[PDB]
Amino acid sequence: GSMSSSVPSQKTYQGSYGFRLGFLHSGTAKSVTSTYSPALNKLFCQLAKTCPVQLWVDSTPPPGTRVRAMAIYKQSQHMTEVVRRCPHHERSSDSDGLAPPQHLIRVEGNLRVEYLDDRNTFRHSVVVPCEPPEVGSDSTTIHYNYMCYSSCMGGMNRRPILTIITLEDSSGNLLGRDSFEVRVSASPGRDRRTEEENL
Ligand SMILES: *C[C@@H](C)C(=O)n1cc(C=O)c2c(-c3ccc(N4CCN(C)CC4)cc3)cccc21
Ligand SMILES: [Mg+2]
Ligand SMILES: [Mg+2]
Ligand SMILES: [Zn+2]
Repeated sequence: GSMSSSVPSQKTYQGSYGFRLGFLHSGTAKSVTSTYSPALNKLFCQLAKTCPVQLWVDSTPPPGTRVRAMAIYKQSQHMTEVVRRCPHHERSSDSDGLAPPQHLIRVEGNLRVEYLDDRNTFRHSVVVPCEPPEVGSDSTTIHYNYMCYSSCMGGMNRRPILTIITLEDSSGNLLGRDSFEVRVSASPGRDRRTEEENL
């Protein structure tokens, strides 16, 4: 589809503030809508359901810090192809009004969400202000939504993707980076259990 002339770095970088991702320990029951496999570093989730991702730091980042999410294809031969929604779902107009219909990754429950189509790389990303934990809480959670199945033909087309989360300062400079593989399917609990059986 759309071809980029670069590939974003995937290098894990904790940085000065000790940035890393956390996930709920949800298990693999049929009722789960998302579940994270530490052994695979892979999130399994359902189409358009909340995926809570925790942002952990050892120190408070400076004011105006933001958190960006971006998807890339995992396999080398696909990495320069921009990850985007399939034609069916793009023309489906199931947007909450804020998200571009071509974007795979949305953030829910945040009215300060900002979406970027990069003018040079053509990649899509979604960025929100990074907030410290709420009173009583230990971490900051962001609720992501994946708006296509991994099997959507004409979009991901059964190709595995990586989601890259970056902490950036107000000017856009990199403060930290982490990532995880994603599979979007109708049965994440079963898919995780099955893929873990095959290690
Ligand atoms: C923008 C976002 C990354 C942020 O500002 N942020 C995230 C977190 C935590 O996830 C933040 C804290 C924070 C960090 C750690 C703790 N705990 C207390 C006890 N636990 C077990 C270990 C450390 C609490 C709060 C603070 C400020 C920002 C922040
Ligand atoms: Mg990790
Ligand atoms: Mg090729
Ligand atoms: Zn789709």
